[PDB]
Amino acid sequence: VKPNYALKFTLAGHTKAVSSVKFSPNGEWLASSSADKLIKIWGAYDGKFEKTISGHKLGISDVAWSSDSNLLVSASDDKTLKIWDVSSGKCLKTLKGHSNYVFCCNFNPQSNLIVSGSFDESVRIWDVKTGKCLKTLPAHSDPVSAVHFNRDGSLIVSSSYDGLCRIWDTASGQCLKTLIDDDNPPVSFVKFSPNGKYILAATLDNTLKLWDYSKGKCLKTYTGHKNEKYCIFANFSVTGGKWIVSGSEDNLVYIWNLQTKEIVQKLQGHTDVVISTACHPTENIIASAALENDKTIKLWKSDC
Ligand SMILES: CN1CCN(c2ccc([N+](=O)[O-])cc2Nc2nccc3ccccc23)CC1
Ligand SMILES: O=C(O)c1c(O)c(NS(=O)(=O)c2cc(Br)ccc2O)cc(C2CC2)c1F
Repeated sequence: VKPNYALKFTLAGHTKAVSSVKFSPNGEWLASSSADKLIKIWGAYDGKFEKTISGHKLGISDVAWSSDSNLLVSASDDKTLKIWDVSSGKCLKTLKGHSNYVFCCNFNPQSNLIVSGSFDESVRIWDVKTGKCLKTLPAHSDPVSAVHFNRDGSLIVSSSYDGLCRIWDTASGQCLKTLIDDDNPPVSFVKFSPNGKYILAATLDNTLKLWDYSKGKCLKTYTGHKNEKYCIFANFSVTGGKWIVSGSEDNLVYIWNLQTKEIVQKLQGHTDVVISTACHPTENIIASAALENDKTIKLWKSDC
């Protein structure tokens, strides 16, 4: 019926705003990125600091894991993405091509491709092995806030301040669908649902929406949080009860019932905007991260 997330660890170390936290697919690690130009690795279960990964010349907006939990990609204000070997901390490739800040990144399930989105209004598809750009998609007419592959990597979804969500065919780069609302507020986050059927989209009018993309119909709306300024990540919680999880500009983590849309928990503790949340792949564990009045990551655990 309702979760009971309680605070287990506060992870200190970043010296500026923390922008993104991600659990490794095998559940072992949490990776964090920050405006301090650093990536940090932490134990997912004991919160123990593991290592700092350094090399970007400016701040980092996003990080993402390969499917074997061995590689990381990061997206930076220095206009590059970097591919990292987590075990060695070494930069394997620097992905060059974007003409402005890179805001978002993800591997496909095979992890032979990386997708990125940028202030430069493009979505790029990269070959992991060579580090070369395979395709540049003229995806949007304002900064791209999020990019995500579906279950098998055959589709990409992108979101933008231009107010649009777009679905792309990975192999051809052609646009398969454009989702439009009405009053087109900036779309600040998007991701495919666990079953690949739906898309979860945030707009900067304090609203999360679950869309059936093949029918182009909104199925659920989640409200009550604050989101009018920052691109705040959202998640599906798949380990216990079926929840939607998001940060909020009132410094709280919000948790909603997937089907009824009622708020079932609000997690208090952070002292700045909670810009990023992540849900552990097997354990009812949430990671949250906040902006520069806070600079910490928090790990929470629920019985359901
Ligand atoms: C995981 N997310 C984090 C937010 N990302 C993002 C998206 C659009 C814009 N944009 O359009 O400006 C900026 C950012 N980055 C940051 N936004 C706010 C505060 C930040 C603080 C430090 C580093 C990056 C920050 C996308 C991926
Ligand atoms: O009762 C359900 O199992 C169910 C459902 O599984 C999906 N699929 S999902 O991909 O959003 C999803 C979300 C989560 Br959290 C976990 C798994 C998952 O598969 C959607 C809906 C309603 C909202 C439309 C459901 F009621």
